[PDB]
Amino acid sequence: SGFRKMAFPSGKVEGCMVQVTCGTTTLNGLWLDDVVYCPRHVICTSEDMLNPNYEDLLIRKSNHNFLVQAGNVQLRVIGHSMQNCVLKLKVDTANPKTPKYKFVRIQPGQTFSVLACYNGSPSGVYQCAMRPNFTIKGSFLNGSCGSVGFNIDYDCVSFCYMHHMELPTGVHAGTDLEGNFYGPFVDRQTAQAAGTDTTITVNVLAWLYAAVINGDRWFLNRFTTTLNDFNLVAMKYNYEPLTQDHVDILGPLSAQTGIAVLDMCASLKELLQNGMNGRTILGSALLEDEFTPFDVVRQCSGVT
Amino acid sequence: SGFRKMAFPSGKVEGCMVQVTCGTTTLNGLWLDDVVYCPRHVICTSEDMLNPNYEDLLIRKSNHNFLVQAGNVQLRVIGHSMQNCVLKLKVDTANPKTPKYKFVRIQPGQTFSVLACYNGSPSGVYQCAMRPNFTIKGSFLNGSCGSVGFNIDYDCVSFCYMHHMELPTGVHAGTDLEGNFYGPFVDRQTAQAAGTDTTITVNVLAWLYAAVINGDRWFLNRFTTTLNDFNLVAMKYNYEPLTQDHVDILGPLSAQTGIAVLDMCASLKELLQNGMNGRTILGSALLEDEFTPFDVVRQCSGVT
Ligand SMILES: Cc1ccncc1NC(=O)CN(C)S(=O)(=O)c1cccc2cccnc12
Ligand SMILES: Cc1ccncc1NC(=O)CN(C)S(=O)(=O)c1cccc2cccnc12
Repeated sequence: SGFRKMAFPSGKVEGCMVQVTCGTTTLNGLWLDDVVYCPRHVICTSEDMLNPNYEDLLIRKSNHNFLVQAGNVQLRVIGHSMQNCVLKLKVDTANPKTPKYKFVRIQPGQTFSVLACYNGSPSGVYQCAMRPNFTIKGSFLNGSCGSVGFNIDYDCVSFCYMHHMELPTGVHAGTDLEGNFYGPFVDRQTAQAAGTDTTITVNVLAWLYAAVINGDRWFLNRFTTTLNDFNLVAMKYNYEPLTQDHVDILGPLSAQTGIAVLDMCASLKELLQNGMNGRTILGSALLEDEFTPFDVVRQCSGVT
Repeated sequence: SGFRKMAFPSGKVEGCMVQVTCGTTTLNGLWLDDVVYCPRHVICTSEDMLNPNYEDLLIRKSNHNFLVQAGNVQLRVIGHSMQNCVLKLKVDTANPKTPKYKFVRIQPGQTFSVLACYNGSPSGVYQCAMRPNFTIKGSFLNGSCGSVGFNIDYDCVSFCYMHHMELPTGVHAGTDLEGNFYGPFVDRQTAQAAGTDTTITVNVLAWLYAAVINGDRWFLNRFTTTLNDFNLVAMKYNYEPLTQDHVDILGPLSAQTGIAVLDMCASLKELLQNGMNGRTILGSALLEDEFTPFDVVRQCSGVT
């Protein structure tokens, strides 16, 4: 029993973190096979952050200008290329600690773990979700760029995020490992305001199922609703619309608890309309939305 | 910017997790040097959980009865002994991945990371605090016993907790790595009710400092208080008494933000008396107490 915001074990990813320096800028790189992936803004000075022409800036850079250090040993850069907003630095040595891996682009509502790093060194690990406005609410300081987000399926690490920037509102933006930003964000210091940060309805329902499994049942009511009725309330509260795909995905949780998905929707509807009344659910006074139905099943079953 | 509940990178601890089986019971062990540490209840059957005589039960066990598996390879047990509530299984091979380590016994209010494991395999990592009633609010299922809590200081892992049990209220109890339980708990299935789970006042204040550093300032008021006045309110709300030692420990946060500790106490006092009014602090609708002043400085400065 107990339900915690849990990150994947980070060891497999720690074995991939390296430091990349270009001129005066130092950030993190991800070393998989003989390639080091890092944000392309490593080539920029803070003076040219307003409107960088990455292609032009890259022309002035050679392999020897990218300093890659894995622990206290230097890696030899034998090639460099830009793919969207990431640089791929080909090194002469394959990372001996390269785990089985995939590059995936996640959808909003999907959760992942972040290994926050500075100077190629891991500082901590936390669990995130890709927000519906394509930002992440992380914990990143200057030097953390190049830190990655990932999920693990037994021994295969699926890398889904690379940290690139902080927006003026303190929220974060980044790319997948092909260098494509999530959302409309760009690696420029310019007016980039995030859209509505709506609540991930399917994740809240999964977390309400976790609460029932762990003994927190006070919010369960005598009501039911329909997808259409629920969604009228969800729109009113800036919650994402719930679809039949979401209902189906909650099927195993519904089956384990014996609580129909639409009955849990009615419980959630009453929580939205009435509030918590000073009560808590799984030690929280707000409805948590950074647990997917897959995370709930995984944590409640002990998947290793 | 951003402030997250962050665990230490778990790699150094993943390299220590092993599976220990004695008869029909399987749990986790911690392999450091040529010793495997695990809860002594691995020798018990669920049938004798009410009143186990560990010394007598251990007499019927020999080295070959403890099956220790590190990955998919078996370790040879050449000795076994009981130290308080842990078994120390001497193996013939020193763990080649043994990090620099210490065994520490923490005080209530101190935080640590837990690497939840099943069958010697890591499933996830989360951050905990030793509660003032000596329980932890973890996430542990059957098979998770022997999972450890730790802190990391650069390259030295300080092991502070080993999971042993779940109380009927769904809270957790365990020992330090010398096998001494935190609090009055025993490794028996008996009436063991936890005391008052008071709030760790010094940690809440540290977290209010983190909120100010990260832009959440709405709760700052025009008031101050004294330690004695604050403590009258703290007792009323089941908050731990704040001492001059706590005030001193918050000195660096006070210095960085320019907000006197007693002024932050008055802000906290008003939050206790008035509530949040539907507002949030660092994405939370309740006052978080599982960040120490050291965790706040570490996360806000990027210690690796
Ligand atoms: C500070 C911080 C905190 C947390 N997470 C990410 C960051 N960094 C950033 O957001 C990066 N910026 C300072 S930036 O202005 O977006 C930028 C754009 C383009 C080229 C650049 C070259 C060098 C430095 N910056 C550049
Ligand atoms: C189930 C669970 C979930 C989360 N975290 C810890 C647990 N286990 C427990 O609490 C362990 N118990 C089932 S127990 O009753 O306290 C116990 C005491 C003594 C000897 C025993 C031998 C074998 C199994 N149990 C024994």
